[PDB]
Amino acid sequence: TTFNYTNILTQAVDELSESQSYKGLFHQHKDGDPLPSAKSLYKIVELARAIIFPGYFGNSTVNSHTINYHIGVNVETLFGLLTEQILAGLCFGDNEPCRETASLLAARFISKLPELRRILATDVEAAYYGDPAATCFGEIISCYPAIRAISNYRIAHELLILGVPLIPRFITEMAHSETGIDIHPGAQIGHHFTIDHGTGVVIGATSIIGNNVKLYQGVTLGAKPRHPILEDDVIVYSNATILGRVTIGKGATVGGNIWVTENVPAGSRIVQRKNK
Amino acid sequence: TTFNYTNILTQAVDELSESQSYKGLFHQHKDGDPLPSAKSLYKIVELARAIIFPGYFGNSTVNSHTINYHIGVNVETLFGLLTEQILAGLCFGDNEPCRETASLLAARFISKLPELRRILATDVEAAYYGDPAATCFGEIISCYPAIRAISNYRIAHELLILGVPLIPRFITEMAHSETGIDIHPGAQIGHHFTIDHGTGVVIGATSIIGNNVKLYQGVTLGAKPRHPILEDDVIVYSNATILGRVTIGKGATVGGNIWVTENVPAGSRIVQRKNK
Amino acid sequence: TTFNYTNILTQAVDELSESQSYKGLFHQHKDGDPLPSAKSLYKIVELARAIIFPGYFGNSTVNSHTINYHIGVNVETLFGLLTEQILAGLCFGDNEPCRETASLLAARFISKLPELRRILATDVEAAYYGDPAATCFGEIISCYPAIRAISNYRIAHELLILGVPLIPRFITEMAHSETGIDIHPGAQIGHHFTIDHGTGVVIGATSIIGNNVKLYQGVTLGAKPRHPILEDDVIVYSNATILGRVTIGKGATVGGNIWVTENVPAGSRIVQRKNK
Amino acid sequence: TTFNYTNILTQAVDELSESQSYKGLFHQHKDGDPLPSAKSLYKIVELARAIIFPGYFGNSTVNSHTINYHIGVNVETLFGLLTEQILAGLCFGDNEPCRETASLLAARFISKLPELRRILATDVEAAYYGDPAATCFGEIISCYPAIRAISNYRIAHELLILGVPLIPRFITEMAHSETGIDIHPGAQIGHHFTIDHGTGVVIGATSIIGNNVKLYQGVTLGAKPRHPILEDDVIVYSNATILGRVTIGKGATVGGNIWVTENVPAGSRIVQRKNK
Amino acid sequence: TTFNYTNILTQAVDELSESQSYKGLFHQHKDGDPLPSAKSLYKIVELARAIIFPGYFGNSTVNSHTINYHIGVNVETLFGLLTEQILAGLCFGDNEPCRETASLLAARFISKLPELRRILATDVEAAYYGDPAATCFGEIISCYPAIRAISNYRIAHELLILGVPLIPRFITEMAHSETGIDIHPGAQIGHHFTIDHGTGVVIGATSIIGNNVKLYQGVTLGAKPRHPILEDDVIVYSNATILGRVTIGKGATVGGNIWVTENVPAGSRIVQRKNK
Amino acid sequence: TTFNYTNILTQAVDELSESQSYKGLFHQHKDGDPLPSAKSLYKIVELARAIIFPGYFGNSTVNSHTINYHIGVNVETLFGLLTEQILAGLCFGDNEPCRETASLLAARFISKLPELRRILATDVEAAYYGDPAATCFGEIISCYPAIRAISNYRIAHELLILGVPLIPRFITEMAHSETGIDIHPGAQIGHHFTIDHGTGVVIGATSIIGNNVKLYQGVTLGAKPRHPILEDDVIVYSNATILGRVTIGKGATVGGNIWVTENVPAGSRIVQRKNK
Repeated sequence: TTFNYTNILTQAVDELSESQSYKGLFHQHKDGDPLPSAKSLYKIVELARAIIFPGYFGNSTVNSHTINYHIGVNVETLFGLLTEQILAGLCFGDNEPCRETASLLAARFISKLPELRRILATDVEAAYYGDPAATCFGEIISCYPAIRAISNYRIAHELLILGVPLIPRFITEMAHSETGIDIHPGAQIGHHFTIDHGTGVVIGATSIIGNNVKLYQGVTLGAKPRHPILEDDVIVYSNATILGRVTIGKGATVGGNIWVTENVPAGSRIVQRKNK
Repeated sequence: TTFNYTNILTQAVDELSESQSYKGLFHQHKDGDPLPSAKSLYKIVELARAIIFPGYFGNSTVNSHTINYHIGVNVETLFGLLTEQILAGLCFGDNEPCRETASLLAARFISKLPELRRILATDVEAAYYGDPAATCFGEIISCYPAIRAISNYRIAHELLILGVPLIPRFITEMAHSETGIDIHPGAQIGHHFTIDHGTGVVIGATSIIGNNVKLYQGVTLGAKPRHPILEDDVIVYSNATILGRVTIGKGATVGGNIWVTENVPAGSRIVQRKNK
Repeated sequence: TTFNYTNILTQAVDELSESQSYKGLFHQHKDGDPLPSAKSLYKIVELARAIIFPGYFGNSTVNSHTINYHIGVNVETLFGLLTEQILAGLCFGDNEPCRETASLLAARFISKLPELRRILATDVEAAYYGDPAATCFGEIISCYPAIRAISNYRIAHELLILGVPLIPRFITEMAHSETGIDIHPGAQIGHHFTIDHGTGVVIGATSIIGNNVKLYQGVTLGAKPRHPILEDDVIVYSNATILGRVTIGKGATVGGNIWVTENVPAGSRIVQRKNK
Repeated sequence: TTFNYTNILTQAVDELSESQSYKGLFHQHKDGDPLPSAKSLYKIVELARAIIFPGYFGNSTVNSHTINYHIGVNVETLFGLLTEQILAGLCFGDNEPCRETASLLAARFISKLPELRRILATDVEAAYYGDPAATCFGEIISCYPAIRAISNYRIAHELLILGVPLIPRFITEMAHSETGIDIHPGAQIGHHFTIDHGTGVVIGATSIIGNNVKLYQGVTLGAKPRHPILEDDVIVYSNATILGRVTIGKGATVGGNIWVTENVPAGSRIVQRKNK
Repeated sequence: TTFNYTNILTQAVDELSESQSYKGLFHQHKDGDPLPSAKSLYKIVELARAIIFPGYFGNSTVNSHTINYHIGVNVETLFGLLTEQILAGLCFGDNEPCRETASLLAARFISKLPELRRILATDVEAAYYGDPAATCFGEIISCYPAIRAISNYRIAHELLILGVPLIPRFITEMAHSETGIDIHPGAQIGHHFTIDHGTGVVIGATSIIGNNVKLYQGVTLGAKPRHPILEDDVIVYSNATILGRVTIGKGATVGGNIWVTENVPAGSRIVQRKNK
Repeated sequence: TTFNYTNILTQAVDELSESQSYKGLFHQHKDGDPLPSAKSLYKIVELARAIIFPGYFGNSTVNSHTINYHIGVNVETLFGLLTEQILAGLCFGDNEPCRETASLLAARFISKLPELRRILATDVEAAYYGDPAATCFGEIISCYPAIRAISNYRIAHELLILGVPLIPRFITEMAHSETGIDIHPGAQIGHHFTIDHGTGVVIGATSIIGNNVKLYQGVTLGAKPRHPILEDDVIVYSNATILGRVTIGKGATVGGNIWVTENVPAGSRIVQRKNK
């Protein structure tokens, strides 16, 4: 039958089903190729967490007699899932991505989990030692948003290093959505890195962050190489913006709410002008 | 049986099940009326995305031979879902909202999808052309949070224009939660709009934004008409606050971390005072 | 069979399944003990909402004839779920946490829901009366992110007061993720509290906030007792940072984008220095 | 792109999307009308069970303090679901089925639950008292397939009596699938009815079964009024077939594996001829 | 820690994780190969139904304007799913099954759906015309178990014909479980086939059934070529067993509850000996 | 508001929420006790299958490198689930069932899985060797309904032997529903047992079945010790009923469709009288 909305719907469909111009500058994606799945990617990052921090994300109840069994099953599930997503990435943006290539890259990534665990361990320690409000390594790994963002970042960075396209950005934007912390997979970040609270933090594509660095909520390391360099032991407080070819010397402190466009000598402190 | 917690629970229930005062200034909602469903609304926005960007949210694998089939099925699912939610909105806040009224409004909205696609297309282009870190239209549509917030906004705005109450705000707050970007459905926003990173962005109810405007994370366009006006080609950097009857002239640049309460002449640049 | 990735995977598992050093400073968690479940905790907070605001989160359709039935069922579901999570908290960080202890604490919490409803009611009123963009108590409770964060906070605070470890922080970080609003469960907050927009708001562990206080997006109440004290009727605009032993006098107004490290007299106004 | 299977798929779709003859003797179903949902129907029968046998299907844990709350919530959920399905039935096969008609029928059905509980109670008693293998009323209600089939039947019969088309048969076939027991909704069955084991039992549309009757697996009451009549206290053993205008007198016993086409006097016994 | 059940569990695992003998006569299944998924197979059969009977299983609400869209989407989903399962079948029991082979077979099957629809249409007609209890083609397709079993059978038979191993039996056993009707995929069955009630029906691997044949519940066509042949217009009543090299002549009737091991002349009737 | 169905619903609830008589002969179930969960029980049986037949139900893809990992994880999941259900059984029908008792019984059951695997292995072999239609051990374990019923039975029997009440019957009725095969947990069944097709098979509580016995669909071993005894190498064809104190001698064959109430000498054959 024909209702008053019937022809409105059919006409809408006809218009939506064409667009010779809305073929956009969209290059051609081969039919049959799989597309990145946010769902699969979510599962991938969660398995990575469960493998890196066994028993915390790796099991609902504590059981020392099954830690290894779970690592074994989790690594296999991750391998299958990651192979497919890496294949989707290669296909997105001779070379007609065969699973063979994707499966080896996925295995290469997995071989990096022990190292990722070692690095993330220092990040958790830095988060604990410098946060009186933190009262356990377990509480930090279990619910602190910063560890999740940093974990996603290090996972994405490794994938980028291995040459997996698209997937790395997908993974960091995922953390961006869940934590409000936006770290570009290309950023370079040292050990014992910590982000306090973190909502609004933005770390640009070519940023270089040293060791034992701490950033607070709203801190931006951006531009407009062209991103800032923060040396070791640096602290940047709430909402400060650092942009361009700027180097924050080791041990320096950057007060909050300031637009920083000049180098900051090591061990110095820079704060906003007085208000009245 | 009676445990030590038994009477505590029953007494709690008795107290919670009364409140003659907690009938609040809550007007009376008719029994039988459906209430807005965040779940249905989520599905609605996702279908809208899949219809606006066919094959990106419209299918898990690439298949040019089924794009139209999916648009047809998706439009129908959206129509059914949207009719019910619009009905819930009308019922929330002679006129005893009949589905008949809601179904036509839902169809009217759908007839606007081709235009929404045209506008959003310019937003994606602006996001690509001004972001060296962006490397594909596909990557932008697929995982950039800004496009999701802007999409939700334009969808909500149209619904507001059509006179659908409550639902528009529901939709923007949804993006607010998922991206950290808060745009009031009543704001007016031009073509080629882009938000870089975006967490913390706040765009007030009566804001007017021109064409080719770019906002960074933490930027607020608020007050306390009474919201700012940004002319074409304006850029507002990280965490800047613009409030009141303020006009940012075309081509002007607003540095970050500044409280702007005065008009900004066209083509000029305003930055925070030096620090030391 | 042996593929090229086979031995890579097995070697990865072997390395991941040891770590005598990665036993970390992680104290020993007893085998058999349940661990906190973000999933159960999500259900817990949602039930709390449905009980505090009956019919809004308590039912998909309006029905005055079943409000009490739903409160009864919801209180029971909450009780079961909360008992288990409280038990997990006690076990995390003579005293070998018996469900008996956890069940009474869970019941004690539930007996506080009537009071929580009374307090939250004032928060909703404050959100309505001071937000021209707000047009109904129902719209506020239903989709405003601030009410969700404040609700989670008051729920977590009560749990903290009752002596439930870990779970309170879990609950606030949950709101942190969903709204971008980070309130430490230990903060003390008065009636008629409101947060406008809120993404990026950070309220430190020992902060004390009076009655009728309003905070905007990006506002930080932190440090580095050692957290700020805001007296009644205070307003802090966008992105302002207040840190240390600072007291904001009643009725005072703190402009946005400023680093505040000094006391602010009552009824006064402090704004950022002019820009040029 | 075009693969070897591409044109095969498109041609298949073209052929499947026509059929002027396969419009069959299928009468025309109005666009917009809802169709019966096996999913909703499953939920409906489960709620009916939970309401008829409170606490058995009505709650995962025993709690005398919430039985009534659950009955209240369950009745409401059932009402909503049943209204829609009854509407679908009326629409399937002036009279353009308005929910108004369906909602009252749904309420009428619900008003019959107390009586259904009374009748089913006698069926459970008969199942217990005549089954030495049965050791509790609770075990019978909880997992005996016969009670489920008989429950579905009595539910469907009442719906048939009220004039709800299609839905009754849907409900009995549901039990048919789950238990192997096929009872036509039109059959008439007395109190204290029991089916032992039951797989393969078939009870025809116009069958009339008295009180305290017991049937075993594979028993058929069919034909080809034209279905059998079983008086009180009758027992029919395994796989026996009773067809046509046949009356099994009260207290009679029908042995298994026999084709019965003649009346069976009351109190008599009929068995298969000897084998050798 | 070590509980009293700890070592019992570990010892159980050790014993279960070996078995050099329980490598059974199980041939070696290549690592990496996918195994048949009952879950995917369920989805496959449901999509086949929705495509064969458009709008009945193809949509929750009636909509003539979207029938074709749904057929298009459903055919694609089916194609993807069926390709994988066929690949699993080939792998189960030079020839190292490439998806290429499986995808073409899957497409070949799909090209048979129009014909399957034509045949099944006659089965539905036979079910209606010979069942006074049937009152609509729609009611039959929608909930009659026989149509589901017969549909699964014809689907499985075609797959068998195309040379797909394992999957066909999987599909018929699926119907066997859901309806109590067991038809071997190798059986040959003519048009206008109908099964009344059907629980307990068993149709052997090499059975040949003519046109317009009707079988009742519990009927077995088995053995121990070596299975029965039923010519056109044959009817076999409840629980009758036909085995071996037996031919039931056209138009013949086989009464219920009888062990038939001899040929049955055309147009004749054979019934169980009298009882007393 | 008050609709025409409003008071009908409230009155129904009032009537349903009382019943001093419908407290039935239902003994009192302690508040707080968990009730048997068909859902948990389903998971339990599926895990048991995956552990008994590793890689068949134990993983979606073939992987010899992870068989043991999966057995380890599966045994743990099963242990947790089974402990709770056994506790529910003990509570159903001094002795106030403590999890301590249930956990040891659950572990005791698990220690029996290696033996169950050994016995079931003979059942699979018997199903293969005597079924020309069977073409692989893998096909049998993967989709043959008989193996599922027999597996559930042996699992339930062991639980019965260990003294777990209620749960065993729950488990067999589960198989009864899924396969149409009803085996009482108390039956005693020898090795190399096979059921061909099986729908309608009924094996009574005190039945004793020897080794290498085969039963066909519809076969009943019942009564009304008091159940039949079948010695080794016995075969009972389709729909035959054996009841009472009857012994079927070894190597004997019982034809189908016959009511057997007398002993059957070893090696003999008994068939239905001729028909005409």
